[PDB]
Amino acid sequence: MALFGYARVSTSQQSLDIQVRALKDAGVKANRIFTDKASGSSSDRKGLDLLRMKVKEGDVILVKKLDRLGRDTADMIQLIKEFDAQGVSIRFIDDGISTDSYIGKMVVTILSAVAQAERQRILQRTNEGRQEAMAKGVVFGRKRKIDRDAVLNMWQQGLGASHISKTMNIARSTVYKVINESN
Amino acid sequence: ALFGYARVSTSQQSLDIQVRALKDAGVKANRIFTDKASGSSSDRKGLDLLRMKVKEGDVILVKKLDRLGRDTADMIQLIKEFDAQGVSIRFIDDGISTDSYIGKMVVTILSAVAQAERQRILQRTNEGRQEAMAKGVVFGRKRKIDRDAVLNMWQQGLGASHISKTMNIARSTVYKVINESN
Amino acid sequence: ALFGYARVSTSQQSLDIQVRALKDAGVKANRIFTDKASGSSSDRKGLDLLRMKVKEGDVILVKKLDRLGRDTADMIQLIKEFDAQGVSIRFIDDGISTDSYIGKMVVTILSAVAQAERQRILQRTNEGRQEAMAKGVVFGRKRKIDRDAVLNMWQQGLGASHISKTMNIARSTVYKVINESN
Amino acid sequence: MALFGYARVSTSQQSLDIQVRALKDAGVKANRIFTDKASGSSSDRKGLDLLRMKVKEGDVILVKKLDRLGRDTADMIQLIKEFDAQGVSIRFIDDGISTDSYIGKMVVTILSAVAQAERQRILQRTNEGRQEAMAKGVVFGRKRKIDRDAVLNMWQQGLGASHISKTMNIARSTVYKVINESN
DNA sequence: TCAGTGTCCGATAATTTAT
DNA sequence: TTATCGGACACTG
DNA sequence: TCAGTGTCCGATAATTTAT
DNA sequence: TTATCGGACACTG
DNA sequence: TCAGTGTCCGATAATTTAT
DNA sequence: TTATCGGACACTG
DNA sequence: TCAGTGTCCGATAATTTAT
DNA sequence: TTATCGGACACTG
Repeated sequence: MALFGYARVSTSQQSLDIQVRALKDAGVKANRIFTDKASGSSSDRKGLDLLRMKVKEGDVILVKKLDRLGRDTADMIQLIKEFDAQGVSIRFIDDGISTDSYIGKMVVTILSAVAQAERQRILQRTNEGRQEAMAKGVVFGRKRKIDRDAVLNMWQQGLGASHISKTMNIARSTVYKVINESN
Repeated sequence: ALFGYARVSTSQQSLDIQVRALKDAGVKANRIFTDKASGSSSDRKGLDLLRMKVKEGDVILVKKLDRLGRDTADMIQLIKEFDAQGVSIRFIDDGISTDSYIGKMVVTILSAVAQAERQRILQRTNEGRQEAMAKGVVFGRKRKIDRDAVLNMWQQGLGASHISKTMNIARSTVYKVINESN
Repeated sequence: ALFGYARVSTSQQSLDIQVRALKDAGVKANRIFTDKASGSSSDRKGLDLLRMKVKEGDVILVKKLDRLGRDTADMIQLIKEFDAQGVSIRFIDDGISTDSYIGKMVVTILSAVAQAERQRILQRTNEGRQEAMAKGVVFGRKRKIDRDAVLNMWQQGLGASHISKTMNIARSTVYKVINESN
Repeated sequence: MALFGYARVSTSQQSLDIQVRALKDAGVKANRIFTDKASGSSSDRKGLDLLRMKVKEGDVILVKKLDRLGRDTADMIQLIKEFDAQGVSIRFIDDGISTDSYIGKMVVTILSAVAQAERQRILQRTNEGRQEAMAKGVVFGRKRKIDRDAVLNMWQQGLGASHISKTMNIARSTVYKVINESN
């Protein structure tokens, strides 16, 4: 009954807001909502790490979808098991299912398990996608901003780099690089 | 390299059916590994060892799901581990293996369905403890010492470092029989 | 308005335990329907009747999944029929209901898991008998008629009707004992 | 392996090609690929009907994803029952499994079971969707086309309905309804 | 009254492949 | 995944 | 060389309740 | 669970 | 030769709600 | 889900 | 009124194989 | 799966 929220994001679609509104619509107050922008690091999840420090027997954490609490089924089951012993349950808003009962945890598991397999089948199709596009001749990576014909045409003209980097507005690091590559 | 694993938790120590089934499947005694729950923490030292002696390409065998893993959490981790190591599990009766992605899923599912049905039995077993507990069924090891001779000889005056020598019981139990019977 | 349903398929006709559970659950005996599968094609009249006598709002109780249904297809059908008719099923031991969307899914999954486990047991039993027609083992009902009193009487010049009257057996059999003992 | 294909479509996204492509890519001849586009009417899947009349023992039908062959899970489980007692088996490309074995069927069943659940959950959100908009004020249905301020302005004037529906290009049914509906 | 050149990374910024 | 940015150094004179 | 008396746990052994 | 088995202390006179 | 009038559908077409 | 077409009827004058 | 004789099934009871 | 009961024929003279 001592309600808590949790929201998480992993891509450009930082609609963390859309998550937090979903949380507040469900009666969780800003007071006890915990956020995580997974900066792509091994496991730098501060928000959560702070959530399990304040919850005590009685409380109920809320999350919007399954694939938020946990990246992978193995991790997520441990989390639930911990909490359970601690005396706290998790309610999933969109899935409309929850950890308080036994057939509850069962469904949760069954559900994220079908997720993970689907997740992985996509991951493979995405890597082959890169191969039949990479060998195809498609170009990957940041589009080139710099007018390089304006670097060659300025160095072959006598002038030194420090000068070139100031008149044009770019780092000197780049100027020399542009030179050594065009041989 | 093929490996076996068998485990037991109750009086039905047919570790033999398991160990035989594994042999039939082609596992040499040489690499079959055994554990038998004494009811301690997780002194599954036989398992602990088997996972030391495995390398990329090895395959472990087990007769049924609920052997390897007690709870689905513990189970999934063990596979997550073995998998990283380059090793797979093939379950004989359940007829599936951690070999593929779908494989793992079906394992994960079946244990999850098991744990569930296994929990309901526990709570049912427990509810039944109470419909015979208050009914009047006595619990414990059945009494064996003749208590109509311990109190019959102590009240006569004979010492307590002598009555345990006449009969065949410990000196701890004579003082327990006297004190408790008030 | 509550209803019950119990069913039985083997010697363990503890059809009572079921109806005790359905009365302990709060169904009036008025509303507890019953069937007992002889093993014939499909003679479940009790159900046939129940599904005629229920209206929107009613709930049917049943003790375990594997009662309402032999196989998972039938199982879903029954549910579907009831569903469009304003009635829902509640499985006791299992502790789930066809009340909701998730509700039905869970049921479906469970039966599917069960069916697989069921067809594996069938193929094992089926290899079990096969591989035990190599040693003994003697199948069939145990012989009762004194066959050493039939030959012993027929070689004595006596005729088959006499032998059927004297020993209280069928003339069908008199000849069969003989023609199957050369 | 008598190979066969099957593709199906239910919305504007009639990318029937993508499916038929997937099938050919997987190794079916157009010679044995079969096609159905539902029109929303009761049930008119004449294409499948045809194919299950032409298969025999040994044959294998291919399909791109689960939700193509079967609408609801019973209907799905029944086709398979039919096909099974016939000596055919279905392979699902993207889901990477087939009715081939016992465990096979189980997985198929479990998966569509999940599908149908999450599909109904979507559908009820679509329907509470038209409610946070129905009572919000929005008007549903076809946009009104007949100029009504010329039907009533022509009727109080006195003229009969028959003359009203002949002058303006409207059916006499619509005249009466418009009148009876607005007073 | 120190100052200019050129090299070598780790951060940071935009970009592709897929449901 | 490739591009640029901002600095840290190690040289020269 | 007490030399016995009395209490107070940590191991084991035999049991019960249920699929 | 409850019953026994072997001890370890902490005191006696 | 009705010949005009008013009602009550089943079919179609055009629309909105959403992942 | 609401807006129109075409008809099918059952009446009147 | 035969009156007797043998052969060949379909239904059930008992009994096996396994969880 | 087998063992047996009650019969339904087909034969028998």
